[PDB]
Amino acid sequence: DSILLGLIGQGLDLSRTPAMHEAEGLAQGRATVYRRIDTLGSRASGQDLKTLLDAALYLGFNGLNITHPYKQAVLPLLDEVSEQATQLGAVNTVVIDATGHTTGHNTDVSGFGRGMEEGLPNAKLDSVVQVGAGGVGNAVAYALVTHGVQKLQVADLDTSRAQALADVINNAVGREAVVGVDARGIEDVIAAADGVVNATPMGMPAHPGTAFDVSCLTKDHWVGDVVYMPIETELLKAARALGCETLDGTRMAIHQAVDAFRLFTGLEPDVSRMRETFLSL
Amino acid sequence: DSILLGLIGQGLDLSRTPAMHEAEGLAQGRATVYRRIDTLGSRASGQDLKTLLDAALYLGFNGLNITHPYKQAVLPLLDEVSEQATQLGAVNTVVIDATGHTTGHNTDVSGFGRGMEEGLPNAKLDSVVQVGAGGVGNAVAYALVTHGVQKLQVADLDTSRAQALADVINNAVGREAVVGVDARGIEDVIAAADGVVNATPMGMPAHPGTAFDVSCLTKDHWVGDVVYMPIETELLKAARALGCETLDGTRMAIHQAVDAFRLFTGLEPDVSRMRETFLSL
Repeated sequence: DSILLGLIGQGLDLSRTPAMHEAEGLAQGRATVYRRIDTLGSRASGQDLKTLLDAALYLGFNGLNITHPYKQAVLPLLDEVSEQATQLGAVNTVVIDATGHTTGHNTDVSGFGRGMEEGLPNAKLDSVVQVGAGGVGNAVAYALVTHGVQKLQVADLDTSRAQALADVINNAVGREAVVGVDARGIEDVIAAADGVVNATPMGMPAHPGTAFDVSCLTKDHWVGDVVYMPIETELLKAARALGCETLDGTRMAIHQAVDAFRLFTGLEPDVSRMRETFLSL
Repeated sequence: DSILLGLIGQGLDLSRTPAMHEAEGLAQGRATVYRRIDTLGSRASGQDLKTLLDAALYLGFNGLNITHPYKQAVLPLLDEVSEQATQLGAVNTVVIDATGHTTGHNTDVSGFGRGMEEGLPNAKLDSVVQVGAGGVGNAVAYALVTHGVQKLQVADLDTSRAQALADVINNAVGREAVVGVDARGIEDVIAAADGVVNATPMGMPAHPGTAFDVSCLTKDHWVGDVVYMPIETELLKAARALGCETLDGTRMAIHQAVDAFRLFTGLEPDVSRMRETFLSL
């Protein structure tokens, strides 16, 4: 039976997610279409999230991903939501069952967590700094503290954003795992930490540079980056030069799709194939 | 680029159209999903036609087919309608362009016409009787009189339905091509005609039998049938026994999809492949 999926969000032209799902469905013998549903684009602009979700239900979609700015807004519209997505307050994956009812999940969390396992298997996790509370920073922080990080300091230009994220995560896990810290002087905090993750767009071609002064890194740090365009960000280059273990941004981006594909289809995805597709774009 | 299509109508479980489009898209190197959008089914029940059409636009469909009960209702909702579909007052094919605008066509007409060319190439067309004005009977009648039939007599249980169809067709072609005739005593009219087409559901397993007494046929008649479940209807069996040339119902059903696929995709469909898919279900 053919598989029909889509992604509801804004500014979706460069998403690698549609190609990953289309190729893997086909590799498993199932014709698969995965449509961008971009509310800045030529088809869905100006439509409400509920309209688009309902449309997917009526027209036989088997699942959706959800991205900015709808990952929090979508929760109340869904029939069921996983406890993890419920506690984070964000859903990136919606499974649509035969009768058009919906279950929300968050594979950004599971995907980053898998990335940590795959790419940082020996990393010291006692104390970690995350720079950036926006984008997928919420899922990243949640994954960090549920995959071994004892103390996470989250810095954002907007201190209130970092504190809000800290409160959400701490409530979800039931301990004071996360503390908001000032972005100014974050270098000193990183220097004392075991690892640091960039969750800002810094490093992308339209946001060149690094979110902090990389001279504060030492060889003993590990460094992670959410940015995967480019794969080798200035931050990760600087970390690698020192001999730091690194976690690049492709791992989360691939694994969120691996986990979503499994949820959408009940098939076991081939990670290496989905990684190949991801890198080919 | 992957292709996304659907069919809006009621009672669509046994449609062979989705499989034909999915297989041909894939045969041409394009992952293709074709969804039933059945307003008696588990996803789209109770939704208005406009809601479903708009949904297709927003979620990136490249085209739709339309069937009962929406082929006339859909016209005013479309941005452009072919002159042929306009004159018949019925659309079965909607091409959705990049900006989400719509062009209506009728490939039931073109499909039956192609069936006549392919299956009745030597047939005498001066005088033809069509039994049934419902279902695709409107498209069939239009095709008949635009592909060489000089006089078409359309009989229906509901005489007003046959007369309404006659008026539509005559207006479309600009001559008195069609006349409504009584269903009672239709045997005498058929006996005097060159050919007869069944456009009722008679012959299907839930409507067994024939729409008229086949003893009125002679070897010189040709006989056509809209029914393709079964392919060899009691009517067509009786015609074949006499040595009549016959036109079975698979030709229209396949060619409407051939022509729609070309319209949806700009690709030249392989008729033999689509016929193979059709017969395999």
